[PDB]
Amino acid sequence: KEIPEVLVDPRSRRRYVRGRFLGKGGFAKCFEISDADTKEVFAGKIVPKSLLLKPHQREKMSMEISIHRSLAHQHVVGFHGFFEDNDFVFVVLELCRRRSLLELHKRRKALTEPEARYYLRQIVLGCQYLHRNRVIHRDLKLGNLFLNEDLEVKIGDFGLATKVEYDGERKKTLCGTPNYIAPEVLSDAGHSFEVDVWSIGCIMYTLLVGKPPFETSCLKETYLRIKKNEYSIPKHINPVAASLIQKMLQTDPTARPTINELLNDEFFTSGYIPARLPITCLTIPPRFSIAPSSLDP
Amino acid sequence: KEIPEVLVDPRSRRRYVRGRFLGKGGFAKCFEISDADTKEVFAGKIVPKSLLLKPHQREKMSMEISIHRSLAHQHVVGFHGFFEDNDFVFVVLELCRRRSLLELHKRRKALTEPEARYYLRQIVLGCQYLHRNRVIHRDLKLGNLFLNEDLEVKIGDFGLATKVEYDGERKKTLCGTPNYIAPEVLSDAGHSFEVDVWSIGCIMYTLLVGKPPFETSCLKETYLRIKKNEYSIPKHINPVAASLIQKMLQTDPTARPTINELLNDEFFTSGYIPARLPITCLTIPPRF
Ligand SMILES: CCN1C(=O)C(/C=N/c2ccnc(N(C)C3CCN(C)CC3)c2)=[SH]C/1=C(/C#N)C(=O)NCC(F)(F)F
Ligand SMILES: CCN1C(=O)C(/C=N/c2ccnc(N(C)C3CCN(C)CC3)c2)=[SH]C/1=C(/C#N)C(=O)NCC(F)(F)F
Ligand SMILES: [Cl-]
Repeated sequence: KEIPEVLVDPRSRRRYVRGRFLGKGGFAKCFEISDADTKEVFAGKIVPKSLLLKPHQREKMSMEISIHRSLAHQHVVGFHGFFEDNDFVFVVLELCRRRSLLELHKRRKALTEPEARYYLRQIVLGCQYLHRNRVIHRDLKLGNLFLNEDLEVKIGDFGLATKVEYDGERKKTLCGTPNYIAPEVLSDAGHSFEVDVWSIGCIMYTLLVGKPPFETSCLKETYLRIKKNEYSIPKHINPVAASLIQKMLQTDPTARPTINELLNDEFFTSGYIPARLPITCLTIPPRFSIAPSSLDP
Repeated sequence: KEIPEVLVDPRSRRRYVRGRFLGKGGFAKCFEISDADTKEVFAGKIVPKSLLLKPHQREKMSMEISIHRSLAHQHVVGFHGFFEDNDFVFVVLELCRRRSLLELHKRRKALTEPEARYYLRQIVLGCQYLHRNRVIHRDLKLGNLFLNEDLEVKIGDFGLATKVEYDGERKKTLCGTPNYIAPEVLSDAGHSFEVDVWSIGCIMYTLLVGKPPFETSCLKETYLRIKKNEYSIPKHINPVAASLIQKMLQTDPTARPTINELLNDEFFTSGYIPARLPITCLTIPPRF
């Protein structure tokens, strides 16, 4: 079933011209799209209804839209609306012209500590906004941490996200497999907000070390390592960073920092955070003083 | 830890007394040092191994030394040897007692055309030697164009330099951000020898105009201007100089002069090149 060259909203009468193909994942494909009248450019997520027949997939797509449309934050992908033809669901999102932390990681490998700190602070602020609105994302990974023109982080892909109905509620059901499986998800013990802190721990490790903490060549060994909390931080990682990784990557979810305590860690409060990163940082390491000072042009 | 007052080579048994502090950049500090027996004076580059733990920094330091120690040219900083303690790497270099073209530019701003020509010829001869030995410097800037007692140019800081392994190899990986970002570096398209001609174009512009070609108050606008080749040569620049700048500052690396063609431009062949510059030219415009 071919995807229309022009997307028409049956209700609001708005129409979009399908531009550049941006990427695909699971049931979904994503394109650059532009309004006819305003000429404003967005990201168009496009899902065939042929893949939404299995009732677990209908509820997945439904839940993503329900959660995402309720969110508005500087560090969360803007949600502009959704509509549907007889063959497709169309979701209009904020375009992020600098791809994702996944492409950055593939190109650069290990970032400098100030770059890691710059991105992680924004990831933490976004997740703090989610948790305050009782949303667990449950699938934070480099691939759904998008970058706009100015290299601001935008959290997207709410496909596994869930709303906590009361503070204290633990969930078991997932409609898919998260990239970073927290130990309480692997063990099916019930999970809450702490799974997001686990994934941010995995992300922090990956950005600073240049490889994932647990991932091996085979899933059996990966999952045994997560179960037994078997990972190693290289000697070259600065003690304060190493310390914060150890706090987040603990088997006991209750021993992990809350998202509010994460933001207040010595890593963030006492580490150099650049106000901006130059665009060259997508491809080449920037240069920083041993201890930078705001008392210098 | 603290830096030793005397530097001892464990192998060659040579020993150096740490003199005046000359300057620092990134992980490195530089001092004036003197031999015990000859009393010959050198520049001592001194890097803590504490900063070389990250394996990308170890290989950076390693590659700089590997490339630099293979070079010997009158317009390249002399490399006299290296050794290491348990806490430090020590590199013994040719001393350049008159700092760099950066300090000259800050004091003088726009140079006279014959001064610009004098420095650029030496920069081009140095780079011609590098390219012939399959070395791309990739970070030529006023700050690593050092001046000796006689204001002869010495190219140093091979920290971003790479050796071309085979004919038509294009490079992508840089272990740092060059001062002058060539458009093929910004776009991550792959680069070779032509990035050095781009940087020499930017240097020529800066020396003659007194400001950099692309640099603005915000890096976003600077990088958009490099991408779109947006720069302006003031009317007061002599046409032959203006023409040579335009040849070097082209988006297409293949459209730029090679380092060998650079030397043969009318700018060099038909312009007055002083045999030497008097020491006053560090602070006041000379008479010609
Ligand atoms: C947040 C909205 N969003 C974007 O803004 C995206 C933009 N990605 C970019 C940005 C700039 N360039 C590229 N390219 C790959 C270019 C292709 C042409 N080429 C010559 C240069 C690169 C891709 S992807 C996206 C998604 C979302 N949500 C999303 O991919 N979601 C997962 C899915 F699709 F599986 F559902
Ligand atoms: C080529 C060898 N070499 C020198 O010969 C250098 C000599 N610089 C001079 C000559 C004469 N006077 C002065 N000063 C006036 C001083 C400036 C500062 N200030 C506080 C005291 C005095 C500094 S610096 C150098 C370097 C090299 N290589 C180098 O700076 N490399 C980059 C680095 F270090 F960051 F790694
Ligand atoms: Cl992992």
